[PDB]
Amino acid sequence: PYLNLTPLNLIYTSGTFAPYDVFLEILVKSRSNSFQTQAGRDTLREQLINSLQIVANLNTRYPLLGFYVWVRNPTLAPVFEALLRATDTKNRIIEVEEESRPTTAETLNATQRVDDATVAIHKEIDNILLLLQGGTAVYDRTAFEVASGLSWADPTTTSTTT
Amino acid sequence: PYLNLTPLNLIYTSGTFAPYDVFLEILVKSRSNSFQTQAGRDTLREQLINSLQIVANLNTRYPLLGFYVWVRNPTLAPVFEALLRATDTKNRIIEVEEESRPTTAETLNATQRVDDATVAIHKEIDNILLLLQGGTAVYDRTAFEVASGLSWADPTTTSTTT
Amino acid sequence: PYLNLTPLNLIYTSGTFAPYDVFLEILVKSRSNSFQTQAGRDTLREQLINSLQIVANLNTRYPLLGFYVWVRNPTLAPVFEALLRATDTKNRIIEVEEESRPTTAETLNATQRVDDATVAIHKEIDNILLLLQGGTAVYDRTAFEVASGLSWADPTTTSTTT
Amino acid sequence: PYLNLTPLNLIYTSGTFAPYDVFLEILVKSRSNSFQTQAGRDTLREQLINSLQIVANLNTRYPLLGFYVWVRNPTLAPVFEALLRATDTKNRIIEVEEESRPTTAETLNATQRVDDATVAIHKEIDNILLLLQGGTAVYDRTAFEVASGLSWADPTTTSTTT
Amino acid sequence: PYLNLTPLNLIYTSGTFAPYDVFLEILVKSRSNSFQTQAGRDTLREQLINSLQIVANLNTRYPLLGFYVWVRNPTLAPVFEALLRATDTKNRIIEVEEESRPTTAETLNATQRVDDATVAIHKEIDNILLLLQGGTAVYDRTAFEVASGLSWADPTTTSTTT
Amino acid sequence: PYLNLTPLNLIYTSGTFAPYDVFLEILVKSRSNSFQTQAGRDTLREQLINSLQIVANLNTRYPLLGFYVWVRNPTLAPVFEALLRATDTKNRIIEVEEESRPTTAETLNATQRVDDATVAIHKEIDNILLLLQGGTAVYDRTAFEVASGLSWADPTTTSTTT
Amino acid sequence: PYLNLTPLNLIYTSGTFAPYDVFLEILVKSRSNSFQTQAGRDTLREQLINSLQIVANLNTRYPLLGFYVWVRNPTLAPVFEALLRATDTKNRIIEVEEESRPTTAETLNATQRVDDATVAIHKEIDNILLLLQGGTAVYDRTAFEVASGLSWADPTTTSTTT
Amino acid sequence: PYLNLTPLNLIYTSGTFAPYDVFLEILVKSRSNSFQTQAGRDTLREQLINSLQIVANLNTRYPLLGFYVWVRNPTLAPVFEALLRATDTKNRIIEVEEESRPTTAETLNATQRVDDATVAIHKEIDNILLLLQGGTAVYDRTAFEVASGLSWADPTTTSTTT
Amino acid sequence: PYLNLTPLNLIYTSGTFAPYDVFLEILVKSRSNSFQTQAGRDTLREQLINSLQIVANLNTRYPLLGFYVWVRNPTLAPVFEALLRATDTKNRIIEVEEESRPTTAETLNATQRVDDATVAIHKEIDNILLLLQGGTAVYDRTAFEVASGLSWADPTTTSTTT
Amino acid sequence: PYLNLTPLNLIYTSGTFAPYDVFLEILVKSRSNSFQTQAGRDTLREQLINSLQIVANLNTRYPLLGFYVWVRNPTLAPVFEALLRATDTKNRIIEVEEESRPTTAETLNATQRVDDATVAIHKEIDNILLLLQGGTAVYDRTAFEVASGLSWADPTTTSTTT
Repeated sequence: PYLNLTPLNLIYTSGTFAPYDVFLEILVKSRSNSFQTQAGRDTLREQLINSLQIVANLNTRYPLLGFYVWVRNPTLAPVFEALLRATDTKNRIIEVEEESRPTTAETLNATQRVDDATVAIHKEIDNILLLLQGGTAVYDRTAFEVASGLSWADPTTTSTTT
Repeated sequence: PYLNLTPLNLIYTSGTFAPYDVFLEILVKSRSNSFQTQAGRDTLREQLINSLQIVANLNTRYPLLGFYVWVRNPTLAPVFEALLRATDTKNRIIEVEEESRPTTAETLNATQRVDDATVAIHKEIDNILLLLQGGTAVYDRTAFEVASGLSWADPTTTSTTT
Repeated sequence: PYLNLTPLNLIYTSGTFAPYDVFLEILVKSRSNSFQTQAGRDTLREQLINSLQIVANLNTRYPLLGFYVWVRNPTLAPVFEALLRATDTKNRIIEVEEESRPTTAETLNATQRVDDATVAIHKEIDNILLLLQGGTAVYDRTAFEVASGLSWADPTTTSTTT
Repeated sequence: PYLNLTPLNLIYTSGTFAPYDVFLEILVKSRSNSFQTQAGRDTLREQLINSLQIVANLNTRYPLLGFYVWVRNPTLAPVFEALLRATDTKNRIIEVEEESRPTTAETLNATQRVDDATVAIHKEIDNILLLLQGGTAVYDRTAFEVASGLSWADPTTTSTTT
Repeated sequence: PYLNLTPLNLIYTSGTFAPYDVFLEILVKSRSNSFQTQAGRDTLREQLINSLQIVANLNTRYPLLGFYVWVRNPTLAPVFEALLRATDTKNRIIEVEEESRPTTAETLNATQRVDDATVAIHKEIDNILLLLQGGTAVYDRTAFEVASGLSWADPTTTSTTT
Repeated sequence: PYLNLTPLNLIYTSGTFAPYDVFLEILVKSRSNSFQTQAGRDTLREQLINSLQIVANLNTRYPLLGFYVWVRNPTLAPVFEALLRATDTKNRIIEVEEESRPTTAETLNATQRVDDATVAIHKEIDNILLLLQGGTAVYDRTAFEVASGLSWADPTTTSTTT
Repeated sequence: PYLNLTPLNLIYTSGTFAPYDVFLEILVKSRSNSFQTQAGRDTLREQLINSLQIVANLNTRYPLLGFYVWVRNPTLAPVFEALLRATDTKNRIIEVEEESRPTTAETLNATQRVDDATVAIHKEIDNILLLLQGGTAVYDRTAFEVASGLSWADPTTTSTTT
Repeated sequence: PYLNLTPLNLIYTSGTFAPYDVFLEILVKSRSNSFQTQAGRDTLREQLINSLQIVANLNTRYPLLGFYVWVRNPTLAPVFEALLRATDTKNRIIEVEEESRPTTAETLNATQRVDDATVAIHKEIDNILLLLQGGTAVYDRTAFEVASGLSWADPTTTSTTT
Repeated sequence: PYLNLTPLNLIYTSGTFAPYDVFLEILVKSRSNSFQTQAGRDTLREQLINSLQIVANLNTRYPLLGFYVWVRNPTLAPVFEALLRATDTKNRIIEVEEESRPTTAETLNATQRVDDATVAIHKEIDNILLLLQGGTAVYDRTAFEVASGLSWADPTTTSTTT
Repeated sequence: PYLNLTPLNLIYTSGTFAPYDVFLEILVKSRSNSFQTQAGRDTLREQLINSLQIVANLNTRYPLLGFYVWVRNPTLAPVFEALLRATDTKNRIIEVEEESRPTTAETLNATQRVDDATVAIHKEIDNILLLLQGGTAVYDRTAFEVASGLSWADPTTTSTTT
């Protein structure tokens, strides 16, 4: 039984991980569009939140030839956790009708701040395309149990050593 | 009978606790959306208030291999108790109709302050994603009775020691 | 006699459960239509309320090889309980006749708010298609009695152990 | 003779109670419809007022293995007593005929306020689906006589102890 | 008996799959029309929902030389699940008669927003024509049991190895 | 004596069933006409209500090689039970005579709403042609007693095992 | 002598009951027609009022292997008691003659409200087809005397125990 | 005995098939007329519903050199099943007499919507003339048992191999 | 047996191809008209979608002296896939009658945007008339198996070498 | 088996590559238009994102006579990754109608900033037309395994040396 130590373990054991090449290219070919559109920005999330879940938990273990990426991270974490938040604030206001209510930027929102939050998607992609472009967080399995400390139990020595 | 001492105990015995991995990921995959929408912000609460209830009370006890998180907390408490409040003030005003009443931000609310309270959800998630990313409040059971002081009664020594 | 403990048990014992793969696909192939139509939105309910009933009660028990889903839930509950409510508010007004009363959106309702509540069906489907896309609430049987605490009675040890 | 003490007792002895699982699911499978319709909202009442009557009175008593729910309650009461009132104000005006009088929302009521009172049914269901989702008011019998104080009379000690 | 592991398996075992070349061309030769028409947009669904069903379940298995596509997916899922929703909101209003009620876009809907939702069909087709244009989700069989983890049972070693 | 358990059994034992291929094609070759005509819509019912009766009751049993369809169903039920109702509301008004009273849609009904209820027959046929196009409700016999739970009595072990 | 206790008993002892499978299918194969017609709606009543009479009274008792349904009910009652009333208000006006008086919906009733009360029959059938589709009110006999409390008299212990 | 497997088989075994070249040309030389006329549109059905029946069932098999077309289909199905419905809604109103009641489109139907449903026949013919113009659904026999999975029984190996 | 490799092959093997000189001139002599007309724009599609189908599949191969064009393409693809979409959005509104409803561009659509989408047909023709005017995607056969990688099987060396 | 070393390799093995002459000329003959138009700028992406995918992965290798370009690059990367982002921010605002809402640059956006983002497409093309005009990133195959370090496995020495 791979284990979950003490006050430090009940973190990086859970959704601090999941894949590798997913978001990687899913950061280059995700720019194959636009971020503005309730399509681009918004829909992003899950293509990447469909990639960070309870893998390598206690009643199981971390991957032989199954190295992977990490979330909760001093390199990554504040970039991961950062992007998410600027690809979803770019309005909901389309004062349209039969004749679009012309007053969007004639007396209402801070309109241009859309033009500001337009890019924060385009952006955080390469900060992490790069931080991650150099082996950060990532590791085989041997380094999981290690860079977290969580000790695996069960003497599988005869036909499956430990 | 696990007990509830004196003027100090009738606190951390009740809803100062409940789970672990719930809100954790329920803080990462909760950002898998938007917070703006009466959906995102509002609905949040209970997904996390459905996780802080009368567990480990007097006429019962605190978990063998059942460690967990804590609310009333000098790290957590003022972040826990803080988030809740900024994911629910972002209006109720949709002066719409057949032609939306155009005057939302043409003479009425402080409109932009929505854009201010937009984020306080996105936000308090990582303050606690982090404070909690390092074993705070959390503990096995042995540390509950301890970090609260509440003494358990009943000599289960023969077949269930204490 | 599987049992129903004390003030905590008379909840998750009753309609906090029922199936698995039902609504799952009944969330993908339910979008095989439209939600607008008094057909789509409305009729939905029961296809999913015909899936959450007094199973695993006191005078009975929870399933050997019969794992299943859960309702009252900090992940699920506020999404389950949420969808239901936006697939049934999209009018009743069809001011028609021999010549349709033209005044639907010429002086009457907030018409566009139909266009707003149009989607809340399409929507809540994937929040839970996802929350549920990762094993939440769900469990074999061993975890029911557990994640609720309700202790089963009757020493079936000889030919049906416990 | 179970009794009814003094100025405090002539309350929680009467219709402050009745069942358990009734309204519970009768809150989930009651949303299996719509609340708008003079059907949904209105008809609700009794399905739940057919569940709060003179049980456990003076010339009788409160249930051995017969625990149940409570009305007059600092958790429940103002939610119980609250719902009832917003599932019955959504008009009576259907200015119809052979040609519907088109003027419903062209010069008459506050029409949209129907759209406001539409939901207060959908709503109060989960506030109490939840408050009640955690053992509130509820209790075996031993706790009735207690959390009210009403002392039971008659020494049934030989074959029915007290 | 191919199996369905634990809280993670009761997902990608069911309608997370079905075919390959179906929708592929059914995305190019589906544009051989128009999407506007209650024909185009609407009828689409099933031509593609008639392609994602309980294949490779527990009491059966996943295809020898039978590789195929996948739904619940961090690349695909939020594009799959996305398209469906914008090919079905483009009205129901054809205020016609003997003389068409001229007021469609003279005082009523947000008319142009049809012109907005006109294209979301044309659209999501290539996002996935592309994401899928490069081997995503897809896999032989060997990779199913793998990229899900679900372990197959039954020693068919003599004449059907495993 | 196949049996009828307790408060749950006195349902799916009775007219929750009957055949298979009946309505199936009786849904494709039933469209071999028109639904409008007091012929089409109306006459439908029984061709399908002549297919859902007390089969597999208590004092009898459910079919060896006799698998079949089901009514009361979270997939089917609200589609089955749904169709029936829109193939029978399309008037009774044929203000005809020697000279047809011309005023049908000149000052009377909501005429066009016939044109609305014209199709609800054509319609619900494929929702269930499809839901049912993938093995739903249906099952051999072994799964009846199961997916309902109703336990069969009588040890026919010698020459007819159980 | 089965008995009829005190102010509570002179209710559920009388026509709060009668059968089971009657109306059940008599709700599915009752839709095998139309509800509009002075036939459908009206004639309904008794097919179901010929199923709720003085059975299980005082000078008699409630059924050994004779479980059955119930009327006065917080689930059922307000649905039972509800249907009855909307299958009988759909006119009496057939201003016909040799030439039908054309003025039915040219200056007279609220004509369309027939089209409104057309369906309330079709309707209340499934609310109760469902509430009842899950064992509500229903019970063997043991639960009658119980869920009402009415105590049976007469020591039939030798050859007919009690 | 060719067989009919389990919950998946009792579909594509029955009227999901029948011929080839029938409707094909019966789609080109069917346009050799007009669709408007109660002749054209209406009479169509059976010329094509006289081509989709219980062929290749269980107690029989699927054609050696007898390849053919298919109905229930993600390409075809929603086009097949689609056409049928728009070649039969184009009225029944011919307010004629000795002098035709002139009021057809002077105050009555939505007249032009006939001109709309005029073409839906002309139409769906080529969508499927094309989808089908490229080998879809169709197959020899070897591919039936396959693309459905239904396993044939009976070792005809000596003089009729399998 | 020409083959279909692994996750990369199940793309460019299918409708990524078909002809050469078809659309080429079918781009010059297709401008021999007008694009505006429900004729020009709309009808285009298939003249070119009747030119991109399952040719060179697995159980077959790619053309000796049979070179041809390609769809899924970094030059072509986003131009191919692009044109299709702007030759089909130019209305459906011809508010005509006996006197054309004059209000087309007097209060309704964005009329001029027709004049905008008028040309997108005329247009995308030369982008690809040109990209394609220089040998792009195109290739003999030797380059298919190559620029895709899909390896052909079967040693036809004696009388048909490989 | 060409390999994927350790924390450094799980980068330049994946979409850090694909072609050569593609974008090259696809940078000169891409300027054969305009960049402004939702055509030019937007559609660009994929013509170049249809050129950077999982080629030379682990379970495969890098090209004999198959040299090619690279993305993740200190020359290229921040130019590649840069262009993409300025060919997609140039509005969505065409406040047009029957009379174009004249207020585009009369009180609304920062209009001229379109004129600023007009060119960033025209631009980044030559920075990389040049950086790339001199052999950067590019290399045969021998230099891939090298300038990344990823060691290839499998002694193909006899008939395919290594």
